[PDB]
Amino acid sequence: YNYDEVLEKSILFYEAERSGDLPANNRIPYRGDSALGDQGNQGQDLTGGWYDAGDHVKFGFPMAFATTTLAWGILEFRDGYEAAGQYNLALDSIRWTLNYFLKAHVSDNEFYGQVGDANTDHAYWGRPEDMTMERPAWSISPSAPGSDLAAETAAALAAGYLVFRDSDAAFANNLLAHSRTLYDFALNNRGIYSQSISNAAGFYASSAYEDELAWGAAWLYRATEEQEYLDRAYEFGTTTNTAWAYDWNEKIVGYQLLLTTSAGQTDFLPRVENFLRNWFPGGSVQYTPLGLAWLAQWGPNRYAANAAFIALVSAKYNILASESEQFARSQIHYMLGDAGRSYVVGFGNNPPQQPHHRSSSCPDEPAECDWDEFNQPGPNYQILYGALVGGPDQNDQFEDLRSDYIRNEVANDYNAGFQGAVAALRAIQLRD
Ligand SMILES: [Ca+2]
Ligand SMILES: [Mg+2]
Ligand code: NA
Repeated sequence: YNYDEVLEKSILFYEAERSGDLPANNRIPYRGDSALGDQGNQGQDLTGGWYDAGDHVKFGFPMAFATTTLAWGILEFRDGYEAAGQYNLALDSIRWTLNYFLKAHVSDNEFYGQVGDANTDHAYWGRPEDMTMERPAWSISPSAPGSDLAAETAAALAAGYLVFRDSDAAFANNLLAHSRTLYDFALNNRGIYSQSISNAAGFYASSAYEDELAWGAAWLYRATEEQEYLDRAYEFGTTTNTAWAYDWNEKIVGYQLLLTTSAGQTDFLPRVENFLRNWFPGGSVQYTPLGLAWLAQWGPNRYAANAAFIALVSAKYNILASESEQFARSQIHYMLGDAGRSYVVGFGNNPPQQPHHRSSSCPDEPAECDWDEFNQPGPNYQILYGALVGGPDQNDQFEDLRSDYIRNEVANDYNAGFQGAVAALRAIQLRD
């Protein structure tokens, strides 16, 4: 597989998800300016960010987690991004959401965590450029806490500081200052963001915020080396529980691995190894007949690519390296085409033609786009290069239907671990 092309197209997927005022060098010809009215309740500019999935909601929790995970992969697998000619484009990719998080952090203890009503948004089928419905914006604050959302965004900002500090120190320093402030807000104003922003509860409900507090602390310790953050990581982290998955809701193995590798903390390594062995063949995750580690019907590709990412970070730091590399390669290669078809839109052999995705489902301007384009039985008019679809059922079956909102789903978080894993595999090619 051409990993250079996979990386190029994965970053193009994120570019096709951009909201707001698009740059002159926009590479997605069917996308234009959209949601230019996104704003806070006092008129604060909230334009930009990524649309979460095939919809036009800006869901701050997965948007931040996808950014943290992408930044981590850029830090660890820079050599693979560079070899692919995609390093500057990867930085541009996450600069987009990091700038959005800065806008959303309107004051020390207020942070906008959603733009768009998901009920209204999902009732619409059409271009983002054609939207006319109200797009409310909701924030977390001392009266409306969201320790999970705030600490995940702090994690993304601290990871961003580390990514950008050697090329754009003014940007990186601004990210770190806001990371510190947002993390203090998360620690001192405690609650579940999807209870305070209740519209999010039907879509990205957070089950617990303690793992985000440990994750944000671990990232701030990597960024600042200040003992108080390492203390916070032990305070809210677990050395006794093994993560079920790595994803936008569960940060456990993320901070365990981060503290083991970047911070040299040996107490967490047994739980990292437990996670890896649970996902490896012979573990606790069932594999489809054709070899996909299949955790659940909702975004199995996302869960497996996330585990592949964790495994490849582990291998880089010589944690079960041979087994981690073989497991990770097997999972990414399933998604690239090993079972007979690619699961990455616009890539490889017979890629998915009907991603559940509004803008790519619309024909070129000036043609009409509405629910006819949801229902139409053929391929999406635009190729959504790089999007990793949710994936097959537990028997490797995939119908490739736009109405299959489970298997044909695409989303920011689906590609986040995937993209870093591909960069890691590219880097291993340089090593060998
Ligand atoms: Ca959590
Ligand atoms: Mg076209
Ligand atoms: Na413009």
